[PDB]
Amino acid sequence: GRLIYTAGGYFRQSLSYLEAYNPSNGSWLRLADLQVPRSGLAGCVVGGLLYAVGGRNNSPDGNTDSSALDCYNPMTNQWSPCASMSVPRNRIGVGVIDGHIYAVGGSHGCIHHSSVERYEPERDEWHLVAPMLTRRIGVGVAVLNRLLYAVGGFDGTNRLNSAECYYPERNEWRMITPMNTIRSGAGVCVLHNCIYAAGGYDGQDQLNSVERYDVETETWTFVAPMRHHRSALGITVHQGKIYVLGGYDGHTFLDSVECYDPDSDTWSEVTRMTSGRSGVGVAVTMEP
Ligand SMILES: O=C(O)CN(c1cccc(-n2ncc(C(=O)O)c2C2CC2)c1)S(=O)(=O)c1ccccc1
Repeated sequence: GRLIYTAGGYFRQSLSYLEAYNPSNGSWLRLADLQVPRSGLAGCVVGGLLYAVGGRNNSPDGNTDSSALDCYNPMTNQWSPCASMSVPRNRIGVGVIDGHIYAVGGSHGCIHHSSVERYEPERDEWHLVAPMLTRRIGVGVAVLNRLLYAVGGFDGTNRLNSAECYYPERNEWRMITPMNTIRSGAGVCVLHNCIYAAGGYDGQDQLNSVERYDVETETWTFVAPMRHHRSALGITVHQGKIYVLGGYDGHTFLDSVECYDPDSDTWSEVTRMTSGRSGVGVAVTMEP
């Protein structure tokens, strides 16, 4: 569609913001708040509807991991609850295949999930599928050619450079080539025939480097780095360019939004969020 939606996130506490950015004119709209604050969620779109999945509500009076699935309709500017997942999943990743939402990994307290489940909007039902070979929280998830990829994360002991791919007709996960960088809390997306991994935390520093996996060659190659180091960033694709939103650079919760042009291999700053934040969910759909 036409707008980049950012939902939730964190600054001092988990946030309820829903704000939509219009690349064609630089404007930001503040829309209906989430019913429950959440950071560490993921966003996706199915059938023009925006979905917010998992996360946690970190507040002064609690830390509650979320199993929730909530649906925002831009025509109504209203959120509606959907069926909840089998388990809470903070620091989640999600991907959409053939109209179904895959929820991957994430945490529930000290439980680091390898489990994966699939939502069918037409039935308002979740079902578990085969689990990953690795437990992954802060996991980047992307879909390319109707295969599901889980990239990096944290397994409960180590941050990971490993990645793996889910083959739905076989209900099976297989490792792919590992990245050249350990990345947890990175932004992962697909552009053309490559899976991009931008930023994240490597155990020592937040990262500005960006690398992409070419599914034809099975190799990871670095591209131009972002202007800002960032972990727990939001990421999406809009008209053939990658947009990264917010995150944490080790000093500040960023309001910076950067845009990658793959033809020129350059990043530029395109706008600022209305306030700095990390751990947002991001997706693109029609204006409301
Ligand atoms: O949930 C939480 O603990 C916090 N948030 C969050 C959200 C998504 C992913 C990750 N994440 N997962 C594994 C690692 C890992 O350090 O290896 C991480 C972090 C990002 C590198 C965490 S946050 O509120 O947005 C937030 C982010 C940064 C600073 C303060 C708060």
